[PDB]
Amino acid sequence: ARPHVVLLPSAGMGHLVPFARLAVALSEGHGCNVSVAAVQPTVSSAESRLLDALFVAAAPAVRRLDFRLAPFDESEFPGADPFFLRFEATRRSAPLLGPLLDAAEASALVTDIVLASVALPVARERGVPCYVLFTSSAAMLSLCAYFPAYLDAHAAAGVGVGNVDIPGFRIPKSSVPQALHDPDHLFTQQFVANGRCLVACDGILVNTFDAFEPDAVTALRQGSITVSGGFPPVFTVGPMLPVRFQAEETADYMRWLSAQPPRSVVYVSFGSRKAIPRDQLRELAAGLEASGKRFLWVVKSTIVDRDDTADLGGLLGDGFLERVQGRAFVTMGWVEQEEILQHGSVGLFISHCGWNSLTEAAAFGVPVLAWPRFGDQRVNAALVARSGLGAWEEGWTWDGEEGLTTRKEVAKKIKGMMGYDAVAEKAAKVGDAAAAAIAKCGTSYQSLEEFVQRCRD
Ligand SMILES: O=c1ccn([C@@H]2O[C@H](COP(=O)(O)OP(=O)(O)O)[C@@H](O)[C@H]2O)c(=O)[nH]1
Repeated sequence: ARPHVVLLPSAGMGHLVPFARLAVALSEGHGCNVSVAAVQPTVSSAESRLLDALFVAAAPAVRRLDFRLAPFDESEFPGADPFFLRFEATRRSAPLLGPLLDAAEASALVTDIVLASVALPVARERGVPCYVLFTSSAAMLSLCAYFPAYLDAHAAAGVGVGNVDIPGFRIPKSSVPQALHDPDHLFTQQFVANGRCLVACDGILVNTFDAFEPDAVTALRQGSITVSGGFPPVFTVGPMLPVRFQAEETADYMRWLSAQPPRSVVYVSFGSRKAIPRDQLRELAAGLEASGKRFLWVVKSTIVDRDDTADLGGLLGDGFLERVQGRAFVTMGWVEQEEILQHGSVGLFISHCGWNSLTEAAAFGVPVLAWPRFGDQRVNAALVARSGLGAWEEGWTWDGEEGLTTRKEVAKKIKGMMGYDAVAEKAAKVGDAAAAAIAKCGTSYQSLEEFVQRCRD
């Protein structure tokens, strides 16, 4: 009999992608029936394309479960981004999960970490085991678990964050996610509320492998990060592989990559939606041109779902596009990043250190030039450097900090990463370890097997 696992992803590709990969790992790898609770329509076209692809490619084990949201008035948060508005509407619809869980006849609920505080009580009331999928690194999970206790210790009767010493490394004050400094920030309220409820759930799934973050996983497993010493089991199931889809047309960028020599291309992406200020963007563009390397650069518009091919001329100038025409592919369109990373022609990935991108780089042994921008990115950047996955210049500024990282710094960094043999070798070693972990008898496979075991019981 196939256990029925219900998945509850939050909005955005950062959340949906891991959920989609987990759905396949459970169904194809471990014989589960998986239902993805999905709200229609999606906030963005990429999520909609991903769901449509997932339901066809993973049929019939992976299925759509329609989730109807309670009416939400967007006037409460004027000017708020559509992803946050979808998240808040979902959070308020948490009581509607109870009828959905009973209709689903769920063996277990796997809730997104951002919805955990509201999902867990509903699951608890219905007697359904509730597990949490954490979308970032084990280091971020340890910070998330520890942060409420850290705040409580500093709560004198009658603000911001300093160095956070997680029991069992130090997150320096400049690496703390910027929103956490403001206690009233919406990100901060959810980060604390979700962190507080982690100890009360059945288990936590993390898209990482024990060899990648040995200290963070050990501390979580030992319960070092909580006042009581109690913590639920931690399943290291990463890096989850990309879903196998069938494309019917090869994309131009893939064709362009094929025309380039092995490991000659620097791929540049700052994630699913990060958009950068014109001054930083100019330095980045100039740095790339100055490097002399072939590059594939994906630029994100500030408007969701806008493919602004003409904005390239407005944003960077016609001259830059003209000058780099023979060695670069620059686009504002969505690309299938997982495919690009598996291509032999890619030698370097300049990334924002979003966890999903990092897992993809780790899985394929691609060196990463870490350029963290906000949130968990600096914490993730440190992992890239320590692991040997890539290099991080700590001095480069991030959002809210003064000072432009120049074209010269970018060019030197790119040239060095491409130039030095050790960088590719170290990244390859990370790939080898990740491959060992996800294989049969590997720690990640073992974790998934144990998790499904509990679902069968
Ligand atoms: O043009 C793009 C931009 C992003 N991604 C994918 O979207 C995800 C980005 O998630 P991540 O955690 O890295 O960062 P975020 O988008 O949440 O900032 C990854 O799975 C990428 O492969 C993509 O496929 N194409």
